[PDB]
This record gives sequence, structure tokens and C-alpha cells, in this order.
Amino acid sequence: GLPGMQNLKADPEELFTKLEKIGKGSFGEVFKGIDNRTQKVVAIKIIDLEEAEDEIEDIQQEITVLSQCDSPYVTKYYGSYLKDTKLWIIMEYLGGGSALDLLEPGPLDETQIATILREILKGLDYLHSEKKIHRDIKAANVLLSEHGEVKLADFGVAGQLTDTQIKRNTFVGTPFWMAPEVIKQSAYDSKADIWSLGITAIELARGEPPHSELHPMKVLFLIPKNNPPTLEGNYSKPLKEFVEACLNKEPSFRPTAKELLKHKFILRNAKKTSYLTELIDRYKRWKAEQ
Ligand SMILES: COCCOc1ccc2c(c1)ncn2-c1ccc2cccc(N3CCC(N)CC3)c2n1
Repeated sequence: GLPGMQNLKADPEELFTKLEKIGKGSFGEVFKGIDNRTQKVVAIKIIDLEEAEDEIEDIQQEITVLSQCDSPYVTKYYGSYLKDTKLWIIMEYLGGGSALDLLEPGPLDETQIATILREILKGLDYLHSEKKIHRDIKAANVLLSEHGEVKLADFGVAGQLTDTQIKRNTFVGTPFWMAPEVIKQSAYDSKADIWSLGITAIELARGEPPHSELHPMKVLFLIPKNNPPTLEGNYSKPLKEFVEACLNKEPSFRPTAKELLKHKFILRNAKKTSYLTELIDRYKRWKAEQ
């Protein structure tokens, strides 16, 4: 049973105006769309079920995880529709762009970095409290509203802890951002997300994660074997220490999301999310390029 499945008489090509492609996630392409009843903009993931071979269960799991989340920091799921062989999956649209998009005009300042990290941490705190693990935290999966609100996206590989399975062992994620214990397929939990957050912090500061120049298969040994990455360059000591705190090889040595919300880098530098509109405006004016 697929949570939020609508009446199969409903025609999504009638109910929604499909616009441009805006992304490609772990499973399926995502489009901008208009809800023709409300005129609100939505994000629509479209899946050809006739093609999908092993990914239908994955697609279903993603929708299930989203449907179980109710947070200002997690993309909303509205429902799903069928048009012949294609599944239209209707979700929240955030018009500011991903944090990675917003990096294209130039570097972030540490106030922007701290603000974005703080909001990511609020989302992680929510998820981890629900015993969920995102497992694909990276700047491309951090979306901003046109007002500067920051939300987590793409739950395509998200994990669920239960009283039966206290830990996971699945090899999932995006290689450069994956925790060493995930790569080794040791037993892991929400601390894996804290490692990915540290990598994302480096990404927000420098524009790319560590090892970005290498073939992803090399991280299969590099991340488990090497000392953890550090933030190199002219950045504040609290930011460098924030990164170090996240990027410890031992998961029990990483702070919780809740704890990092009080980290000196966050408290000293983060400001109102509304200020992030400057970053969104910067990107709009920048992509006014021929
Ligand atoms: C240039 O920026 C234009 C806005 O770009 C986007 C891109 C994706 C968006 C979005 C806005 N508003 C909501 N989403 C969603 C909504 C539901 C999603 C489900 C699975 C995967 C997604 N994305 C996340 C961003 C990533 N970069 C690619 C895959 C999803 N993205």
C-alpha cells in the first residue's frame, strides 16, 4: 500500500501543470509543477513503473518515510497519482534553490554557513528524534524557500530504526559524504548523519567536499583508512572545530544534532533565516547571465 495514493480516476495531467525539470534524486526525476486547483507551485517526481525493475520498493519506501514526517525542516508530501504507466508524486516546492545552487555565484560567508547549518541541524534533530536517518545529507539536498527557510530533501535512501533493529548496515549514500562506518557496513545509526553534516560543512565553506577530484571508488578505502578530513584555509577556529567535531572516525565521539545546535560556531555566527534571501537574490541576479 502506497501512502497518499489518490483516486485512480484522477488525471494528474489535468490537475497539475508540469513545468521544467528541477532535479534528479536517488530515484527519479523531479519537475516544477502548478497545482491547477490552488495555483500553488509543487515539486513533482514522475516515475515510469513499466521501466522500474527493483526500484519500486525504493520509491515506495521514500514516499512512506516522507508521509511519516511532519516538520518545518522536511519537504512535505501531498499525495500520488497515476497516469497510464506513470506515477506522479506530489511534494513541497521550495523556490530558493539548493544550498549547492546558491554557491554558484561565489563563496558563502560564515554567517550564511552557520545559519544554513543550524537549520540543517534542526531537521536532523527532528529526524533522529523520530529514529530516522537521512543518509544522504549534502548541499544538493538542502533546499531553501524563496523566504530563506531551509529544509531537507530526497529521502530516497533514508533509514528507519526500530526497537528490533537498533542499527543499520546498508551501504547507501553519496560516496564523498558517507561516514566510514557506513562505507565499511559496520552497524551504524544517526551518528552517520553527523559525519555527513561535517562533510557538508566543508562543502558549504569551500564549495566541494573532500576528495572531490578523485574517482568515487577510491573513497571505499580512503575514508575508512585515512585520518578524517579537516577544513583547510582561512576560516574561523570555531568553524574548523565544528567540522572536526562532526568528522571523528569514532561515531560515539561525534556530538548529537541537539548538542551541535549549541556549538559556539552556530551561536556566534548564525542569524535570522530571512537574511538568507540575500543569498537567493544573489543567485537570481547572477543567473541573469547570457
Ligand atoms: C535552481 O533551483 C530551482 C529549485 O530547485 C529545486 C529542486 C528540487 C526541489 C525544489 C526546488 N523544491 C522541492 N524540491 C524537491 C522536492 C521533492 C524531492 C524528492 C526527491 C529528490 C529531490 N531533489 C532534491 C534536490 C536535489 N538537488 C535533487 C533531488 C526533491 N526535490
